[PDB]
Amino acid sequence: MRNVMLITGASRGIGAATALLAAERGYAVVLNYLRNREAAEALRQRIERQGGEALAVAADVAEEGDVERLFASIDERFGRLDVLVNNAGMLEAQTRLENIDAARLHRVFATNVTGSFLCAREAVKRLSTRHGGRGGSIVNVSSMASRLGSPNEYIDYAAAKGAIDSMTIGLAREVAAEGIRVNAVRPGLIDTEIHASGGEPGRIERLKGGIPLGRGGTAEEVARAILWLASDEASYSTGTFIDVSGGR
Amino acid sequence: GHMRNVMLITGASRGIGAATALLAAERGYAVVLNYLRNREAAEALRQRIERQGGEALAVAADVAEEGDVERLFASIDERFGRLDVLVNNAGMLEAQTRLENIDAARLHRVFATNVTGSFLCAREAVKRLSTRHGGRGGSIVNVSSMASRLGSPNEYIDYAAAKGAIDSMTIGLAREVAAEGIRVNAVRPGLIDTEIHASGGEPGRIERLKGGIPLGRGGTAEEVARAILWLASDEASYSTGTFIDVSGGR
Ligand SMILES: NC(=O)c1ccc[n+]([C@@H]2O[C@H](COP(=O)([O-])OP(=O)(O)OC[C@H]3O[C@@H](n4cnc5c(N)ncnc54)[C@H](OP(=O)(O)O)[C@@H]3O)[C@@H](O)[C@H]2O)c1
Ligand SMILES: NC(=O)c1ccc[n+]([C@@H]2O[C@H](COP(=O)([O-])OP(=O)(O)OC[C@H]3O[C@@H](n4cnc5c(N)ncnc54)[C@H](OP(=O)(O)O)[C@@H]3O)[C@@H](O)[C@H]2O)c1
Repeated sequence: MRNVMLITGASRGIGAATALLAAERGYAVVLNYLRNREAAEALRQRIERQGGEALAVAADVAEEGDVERLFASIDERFGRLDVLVNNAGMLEAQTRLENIDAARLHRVFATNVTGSFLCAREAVKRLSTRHGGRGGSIVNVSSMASRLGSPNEYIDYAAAKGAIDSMTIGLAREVAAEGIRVNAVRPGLIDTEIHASGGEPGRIERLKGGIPLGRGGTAEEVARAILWLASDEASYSTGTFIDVSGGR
Repeated sequence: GHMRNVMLITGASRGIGAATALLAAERGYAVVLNYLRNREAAEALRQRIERQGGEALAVAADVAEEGDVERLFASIDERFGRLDVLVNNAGMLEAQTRLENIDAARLHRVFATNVTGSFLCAREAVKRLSTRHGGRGGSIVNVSSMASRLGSPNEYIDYAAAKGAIDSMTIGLAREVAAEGIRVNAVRPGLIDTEIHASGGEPGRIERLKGGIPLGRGGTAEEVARAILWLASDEASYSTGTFIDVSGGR
């Protein structure tokens, strides 16, 4: 009876905040993770102990076979799907483009772009009115990097997010007639572990004087925008974006 | 001075790239004609250019392959000893389809040519053009597509996404290399009369869609070439990180 939401990369950061908020709003939640099983299981436990429904599933979204298995686990546990949040994403050490090699480009596009395509594909196969579904929504997680370009940091990642923006528009226009809305959020500088993963734990503090609102954002702020776009309150919005960037 | 500037055109053997190479060869450039599957077309173009009084070098390289890209630029170093402009024109798409039928293998191929190839060539160009590395500066022109804005629904959202990646790389690289003398811009062609539409499964695509183009016709490869050359030229000396749509209003 609950609507079912898959959040890719739900073990930490924005995905974890989105999973907890979705459970508070009455969704059954699928928490996908890769390298942080214990973090995902702790979130599952928090949701279940409070009377909610949650399923934690390891899957590398870059890997077609893992994505197939992830969605098969959803089919088995819940037998339906209503929302996909394409949140899993990653970046590598800050760099100039002249030091980005093909292996890095493959890894960065594989997680951020291919993974979002593959999960969107399997979600369409469950949500679409062509295929036994009731319709639903997809929310992609982009980045202000798509607009700003991440110079001297990670133009590869900025390009991956530009790809997400175009996929959001194309897929929205492609599956509108099948009951599926597709939108994206573009977070700005949000306090998660991702900045440290690029080599700069203090990135927000360095940049905050230039953010119009004068502070970094929170994972919970992003989660609220994701949930709004996934909800029926956004019933006439498809192919659009909510920037969650404090004016950046 | 008496020496021509040097322009690499990726995917110069056919279509937009071939028109760009022919025009550039008459605009003060010795041209490097990169090809992959169409050596004979590239060699004929080289001969046409050398008979119009120009200079041209044809070089096989798959831009998706880092080793081929390294060798491509080494060939330029050996022949000309200099580089001034990169046109990241090589691109491709696969059969018209819906996203639910696009697999990982297709995504990898499409991103490899369109995105990775443009990154890898831009990287080799920066190493040579940058004033930090002893260069004189120069420019890079990426070839995007109106697909980045329209999304190519029901045709090739994968390719649209690849071109969205190019748009963001254009902006980011422009900002990253502005202070070392390199400008970076892009063209977004709309419906241009080349073989690419047939390669997607629809030779008649322009005829199907032209009634909806404001200008009422497809564009030509020569039209795109002129915009590329403008952005590469010194007339665009205060433009970096920008786009020109060549789409007839689409
Ligand atoms: N924080 C920001 O400032 C910011 C700004 C704009 C956009 N974003 C975007 O926000 C999204 C969430 O990132 P975050 O900031 O929350 O970062 P984070 O703290 O690094 O969390 C990343 C999450 O993605 C998962 N993940 C990474 N690669 C994966 C893969 N191949 N398969 C499955 N899961 C994978 C991780 O799972 P495991 O840990 O279990 O491996 C983790 O749950 C990403 O798309 C990111 O690009 C973040
Ligand atoms: N025509 C349009 O309507 C249109 C619209 C928007 C954007 N574009 C873009 O314009 C650019 C040129 O397209 P086009 O219409 O002229 O296409 P085209 O007629 O199909 O020609 C493609 C060219 O790219 C080369 N190429 C393809 N893959 C390559 C690779 N891996 N390495 C090196 N060269 C490669 C081909 O060389 P070989 O034949 O020697 O393999 C050929 O010269 C592409 O980036 C395309 O995305 C075209």
